[PDB]
Amino acid sequence: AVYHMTPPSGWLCDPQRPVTTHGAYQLYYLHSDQNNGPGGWDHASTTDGVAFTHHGTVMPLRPDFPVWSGSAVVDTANTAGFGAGAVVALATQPTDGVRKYQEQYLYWSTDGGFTFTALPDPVIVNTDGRAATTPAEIENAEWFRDPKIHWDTARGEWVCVIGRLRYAAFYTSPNLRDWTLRRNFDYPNHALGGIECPDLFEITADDGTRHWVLAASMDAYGIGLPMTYAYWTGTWDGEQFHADDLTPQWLDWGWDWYAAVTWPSIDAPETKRLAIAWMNNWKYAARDVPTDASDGYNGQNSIVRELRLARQPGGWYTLLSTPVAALTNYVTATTTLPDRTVDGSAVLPWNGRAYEIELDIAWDTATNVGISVGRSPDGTRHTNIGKYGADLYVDRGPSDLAGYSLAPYSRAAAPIDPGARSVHLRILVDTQSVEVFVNAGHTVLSQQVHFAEGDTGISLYTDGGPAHFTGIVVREIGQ
Repeated sequence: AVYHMTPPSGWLCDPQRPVTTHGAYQLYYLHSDQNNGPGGWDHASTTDGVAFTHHGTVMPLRPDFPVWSGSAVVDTANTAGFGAGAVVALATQPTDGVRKYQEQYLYWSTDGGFTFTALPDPVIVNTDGRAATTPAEIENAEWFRDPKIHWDTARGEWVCVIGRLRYAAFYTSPNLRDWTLRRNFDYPNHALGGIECPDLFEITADDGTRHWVLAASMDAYGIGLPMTYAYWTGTWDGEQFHADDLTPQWLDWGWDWYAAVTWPSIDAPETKRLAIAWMNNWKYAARDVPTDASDGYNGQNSIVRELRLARQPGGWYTLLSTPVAALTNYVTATTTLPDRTVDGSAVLPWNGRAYEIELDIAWDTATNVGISVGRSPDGTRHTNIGKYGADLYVDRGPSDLAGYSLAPYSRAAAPIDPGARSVHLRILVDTQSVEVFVNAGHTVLSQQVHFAEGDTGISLYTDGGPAHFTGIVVREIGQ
């Protein structure tokens, strides 16, 4: 991966909310020496959100006691008592290696998040886990993970969201040590997924309005929806969360954008947030990847994106995504290509593996229009990105690699007005991925793709009529 974070070695997993210390973002992420084996928290830092420096394990694996996802924050006011500015983190661990006993342990750092000390006793106990007898009780107790911390400015206290089976629990606290159970949050459609790696934050929209956002990673494949990150705008009164609408919105429509986490940006903390996710899916996450045998590692995170909340007609709010701005500093070359009209297909006189391409497509009668990325000269391999009916799709099927097929999860799709007769696309291509930002960023599709060394071409295609391809710009990304 040219411009995507990858662990120096081993198996990569869930990222954790980054903290802002020593003039940089300290990102933490789950790591294991074996693909999908026991693991802990590894530490990495970045000053621009694109390039990372790895620092190794921070919250280690221990005999029958892995460390799972949670969140970290900096206790600026020393409310916890571990020192002003201390970095505090809560992470789920299976006490005694028992699943139904999974609970929240607190770890802290007084060196800016580079070394942590563990707090022996869980700060939030899975009590019902001990009382679980029936298969149902046991299932419930076995889903009490991923605490996400947040400082409630209005109430002046800490609020914590924890993932549960098809619902989310909340706790308040004045010092990160003593928590008080609050009202759970339920949603009507359980075929949606059951709250894993929940997120909780406040953000100001473009109209100056303040809003709360509750989100989590889901798995709505069954009802034709994404297995990514869904969110509910609303409020937190300090005891319960009220969603403006019970049907959540989605942040990504591709296959690989799981366990996403968000954090405040330094230059505009309340207005602009950053986000990163694990470019993987559990349908195949555990399997072997090309990079396993060539560099002894499995997994990469997505490009870091910038988030902003925009008002919509009717007085409701939605998020917009865009590649982190700093990515532009890694552009080593800019190639523009003549506008052109194509009816059927055409190959572009350009080749590369790590770049960013932007373009506009306009058509009339054409029923299908698109661009093929990662095209091999033999013409057999390529990932297609185009517009069909009411779909802005990304099909990696023709890019399935022998011995590492992603089938049957090939065609991803985001909604787009069926009446649209033109679209703008910004596509990020790297050696093991393709990320698509459609138009102004309301829809994004992130997907892992096992490209072969020779998959370097780009081609244009249409069906049912000619299309006008304009504003073609290709910026190659280096390091």
